[PDB]
Amino acid sequence: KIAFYAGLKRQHEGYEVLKFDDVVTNLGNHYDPTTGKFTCSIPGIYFFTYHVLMRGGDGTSMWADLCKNNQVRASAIAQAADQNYDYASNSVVLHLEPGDEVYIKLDGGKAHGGNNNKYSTFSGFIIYAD
Amino acid sequence: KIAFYAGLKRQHEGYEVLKFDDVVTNLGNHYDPTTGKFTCSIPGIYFFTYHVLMRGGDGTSMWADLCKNNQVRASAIAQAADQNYDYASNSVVLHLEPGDEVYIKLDGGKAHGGNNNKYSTFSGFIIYAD
Amino acid sequence: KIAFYAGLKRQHEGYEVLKFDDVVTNLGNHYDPTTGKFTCSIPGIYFFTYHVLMRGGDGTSMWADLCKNNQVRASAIAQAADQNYDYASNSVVLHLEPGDEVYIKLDGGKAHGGNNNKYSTFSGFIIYAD
Ligand SMILES: [Mg+2]
Ligand SMILES: [Mg+2]
Ligand SMILES: [Mg+2]
Ligand SMILES: [Mg+2]
Ligand SMILES: [Mg+2]
Ligand SMILES: [Mg+2]
Repeated sequence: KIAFYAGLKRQHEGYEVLKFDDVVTNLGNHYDPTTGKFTCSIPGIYFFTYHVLMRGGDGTSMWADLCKNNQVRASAIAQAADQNYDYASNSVVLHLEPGDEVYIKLDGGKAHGGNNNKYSTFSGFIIYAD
Repeated sequence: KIAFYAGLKRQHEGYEVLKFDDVVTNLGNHYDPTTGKFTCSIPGIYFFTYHVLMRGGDGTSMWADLCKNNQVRASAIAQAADQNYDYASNSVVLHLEPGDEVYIKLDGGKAHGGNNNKYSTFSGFIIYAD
Repeated sequence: KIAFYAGLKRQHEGYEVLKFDDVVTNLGNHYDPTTGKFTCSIPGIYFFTYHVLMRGGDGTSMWADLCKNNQVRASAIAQAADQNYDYASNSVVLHLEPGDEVYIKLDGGKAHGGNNNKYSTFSGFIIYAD
């Protein structure tokens, strides 16, 4: 039984791994909020999805990419006019081998997160085990 | 076999439970469009997701939160400039006990729904049964 | 084991089937990038989701609808002000019979896709087999 769901707590900005520190669900404890990464324990097929809230008045361009280790497997850009919020979101279905790390990276832009209201999220679960 | 998928039909606005009355899928009949709520029958792990379309020229701020009973478990805000649409969307993975209610609440803002075209949606399914 | 995940490569615009030609995952080879369609082989319950990136400065209105054969089962509209990107996204849970085709159609608007960076995506998997 492998499944997790976490949210973002503070304001996030610049190139970095988005660490979702508000962990709601984490069967098997495979998501590490100190790294922001999901580690594959069982070879198989996995679904992942993320929703990242962006602040307006921020230059204006926020990138949030789902990575499998060092490879971009999904991308999203958020960007809005006068003073406004928007979402950079995407979903994947990937095959993973034990040790593979899955996580969201922030490239530039202002990402909003709340103490415990989960406007920005990261979740996933295994669909098939090999 | 627990899974549902419903859409929104009319214009929705103000604080209220978003009742998705255009039900496409509803295995086990656990989603009630007269309440807009999904009721857990089987203890286990559940995935939920929602996409809510917002109208522009509307003041401009629409909140749509997924709730498990009286608790906010996911949030989204939509908001756009001159005359424009956008989405408040999010996804969760939650553990539920029999009786738990899962649903979307609208906080302020103009939510669009169509008679039978499903621009605004609510869906979910059980991943693991305890 | 039925699951797929594909992205969009070039710029897409006008009424047409969105062919996601950057296929990452495709168990059972049921997604055809030459048609852009997923063909049901096994009667059962299926989850689908799509994220379509739209360019700003484009008139400004992009529609992307998930279709089951010739029927609209989900809709999304993207639309943004000065020079800006946004997403038309939605998710479904549907019952399918062998032969049913599931795919995204583009109605008007500028859809962005990248050679191999997957800003615009299409994915899905079977939840229950009948
Ligand atoms: Mg990228
Ligand atoms: Mg809230
Ligand atoms: Mg926008
Ligand atoms: Mg948006
Ligand atoms: Mg979305
Ligand atoms: Mg339509």
